[PDB]
Amino acid sequence: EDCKLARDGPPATIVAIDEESRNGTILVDNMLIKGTAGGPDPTIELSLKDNVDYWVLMDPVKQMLFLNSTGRVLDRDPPMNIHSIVVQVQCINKKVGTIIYHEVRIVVRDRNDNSPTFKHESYYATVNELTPVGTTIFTGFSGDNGATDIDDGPNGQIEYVIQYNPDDPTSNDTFEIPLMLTGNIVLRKRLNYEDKTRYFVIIQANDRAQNLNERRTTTTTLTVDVLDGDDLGPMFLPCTYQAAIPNPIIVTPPIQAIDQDRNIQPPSDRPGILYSILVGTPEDYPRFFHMHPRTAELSLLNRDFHQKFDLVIKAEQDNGHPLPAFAGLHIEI
Amino acid sequence: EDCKLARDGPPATIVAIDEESRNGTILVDNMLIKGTAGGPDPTIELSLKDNVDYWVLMDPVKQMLFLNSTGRVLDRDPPMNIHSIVVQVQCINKKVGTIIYHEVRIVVRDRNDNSPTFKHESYYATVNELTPVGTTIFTGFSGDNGATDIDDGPNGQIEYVIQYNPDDPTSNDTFEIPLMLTGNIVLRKRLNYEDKTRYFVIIQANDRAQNLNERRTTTTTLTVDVLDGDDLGPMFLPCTYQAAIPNPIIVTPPIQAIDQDRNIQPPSDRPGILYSILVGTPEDYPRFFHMHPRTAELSLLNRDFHQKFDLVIKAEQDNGHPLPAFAGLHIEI
Ligand SMILES: [Ca+2]
Ligand SMILES: [Ca+2]
Ligand SMILES: [Ca+2]
Ligand SMILES: [Ca+2]
Ligand SMILES: [Ca+2]
Ligand SMILES: [Ca+2]
Ligand SMILES: [Ca+2]
Ligand SMILES: [Ca+2]
Ligand SMILES: [Ca+2]
Ligand SMILES: [Ca+2]
Repeated sequence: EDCKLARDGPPATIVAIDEESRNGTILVDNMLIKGTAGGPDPTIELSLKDNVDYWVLMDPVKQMLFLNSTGRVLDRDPPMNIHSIVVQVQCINKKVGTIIYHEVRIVVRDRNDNSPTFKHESYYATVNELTPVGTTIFTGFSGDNGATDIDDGPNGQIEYVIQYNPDDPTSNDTFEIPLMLTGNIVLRKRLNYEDKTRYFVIIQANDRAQNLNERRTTTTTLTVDVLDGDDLGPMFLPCTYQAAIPNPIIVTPPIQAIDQDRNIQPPSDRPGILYSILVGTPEDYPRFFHMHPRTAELSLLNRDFHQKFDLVIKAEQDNGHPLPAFAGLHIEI
Repeated sequence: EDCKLARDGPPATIVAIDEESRNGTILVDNMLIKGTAGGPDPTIELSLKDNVDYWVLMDPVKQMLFLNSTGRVLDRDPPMNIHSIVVQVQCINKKVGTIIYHEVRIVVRDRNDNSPTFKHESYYATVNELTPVGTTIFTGFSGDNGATDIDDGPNGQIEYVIQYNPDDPTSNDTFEIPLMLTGNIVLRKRLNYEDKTRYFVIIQANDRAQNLNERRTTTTTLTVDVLDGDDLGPMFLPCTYQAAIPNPIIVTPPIQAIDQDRNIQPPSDRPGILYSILVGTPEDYPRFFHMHPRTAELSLLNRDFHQKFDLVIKAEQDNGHPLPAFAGLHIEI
């Protein structure tokens, strides 16, 4: 009869304990095994079996199991991955000679003992100033190239969240993370490179433990650089061109324009200027004037018929963004 | 012989004088008419003819003509439009009886005695914050609904030019007039309504007289109001929804979103919010949950099969600008 379970219920003893419990922690009150080990005339014999690196010790009389973790650590996490522990409690019957193995399964439960950690020390993005609000401009926290958390379940999920930068109070306002779980940054305000070209964006990763009081965090700075877009065309220099006649025709000062965006990258994209005449009076002006369209050099083609010509000059960009600039030119005879 | 011209040259005397000359101004030195009026025995008789409101007086002996403008003004401009003056100098010959008319044409020359003037005391425009740089946003100086100048030729043309506002040093920088002659204003920087909603733009009109020292000007304030565009979608309130089960299902707090742009005009354009569930676990969640797409009301459709459902909720705009917002919802059993 003895050496079989005294309790009702199923024939494994299943129990659970928080990971990171310390030496001596009870694991089973009372196995509750019909019979009595020890005393003067013991009726059963108990011992442990498949107890590797003796994580369990036993008190055969009270039939009670303790953890045995001195010096070592009961870590459910990488790199230990101790999720359960199974051991067997071989009982021998001293009369009848019966030998049973009582299984004891011990379920270690993750705790939120680990914080998020970012793979990189800092992160970094760029964004052309023409980007519309709504645009995702950064996705570097995917690929597990962002924060990680060694813990399991929600103890191991990240929500990313922008934080106020006291050394850049504008950063806060100019970007967001609509989806906390992705941690994609999204442009929230329009930009003028001309005004401000860099943003320091603190992002705070945080795990998602149920008890909000058990929730670890990290932060990182994301440096974001604004890129000069082509939103402006040329401008003449020096910042009404004058000519005279009774060749090529000398023009004071000399017609020169330049793109107004002053830091296009790469230079490969820096466009060129095309000069034309646009309108003029007397209206027969085309009879007498061409202008070379990449250098603005006066082709000439009658004092008492025409005292003077007054023209107006276009310069525009040569990349299907004319964004054109204008300047007069007077010409006496 | 006498009473014919003594000078060579053509048979009209043409001469010119600046408008706004004052009484006594000589108009002809010497008509230079063969013969001699007055003295003891005059040989010719001179008088004026077609001299209306006697703008000319004559000295028959010296054969000299003076202006006669006392009390009145020699105004080439509207509303006087005195461009020339023609009079005839009837000479009679006292022997032979010859009668000639010497024409005298007097060409009044515009002066820059009049400044530009704006039709309105102030001007005004609006502009949605989504307008791209390059966009013409104002054209109210066409139609001669801008500045005018009563003077003629260049004395009468306008160039419009933005000026620095010390009470709005940003206005300067945010708009330009690429074409001075039109005076169209063009957006020069991107805008965030959220930051600044009004601009006071001083524009200076100026005439285009040749002598730059003779050039009159005017100024005007243009008030420009920024309009809130739809660049942002909704946001949930109060600024992770919780539910429980062993209908409709009660949600704490109750799911409510709202558009983030907070001054769309007209209200006609204020959009509506559409709620859906997006993703969920356990993944069989669709078996049990619909949500009404305009009110977010939980349709329900097993304690030991499913302990809990954890869903995530979209709210998006209903005008083909989803610009969607996200929020979790947990549900215990
Ligand atoms: Ca651990
Ligand atoms: Ca852990
Ligand atoms: Ca954790
Ligand atoms: Ca630019
Ligand atoms: Ca450009
Ligand atoms: Ca006048
Ligand atoms: Ca005048
Ligand atoms: Ca004028
Ligand atoms: Ca807006
Ligand atoms: Ca909106």
